[PDB]
Amino acid sequence: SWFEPLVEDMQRQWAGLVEKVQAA
Repeated sequence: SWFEPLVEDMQRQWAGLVEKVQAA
């Protein structure tokens, strides 16, 4: 329900993490 916009900021930093792990 909530955290509508908080998710998007989570995408900024956490998506950078997603690339690091995918590669190894």
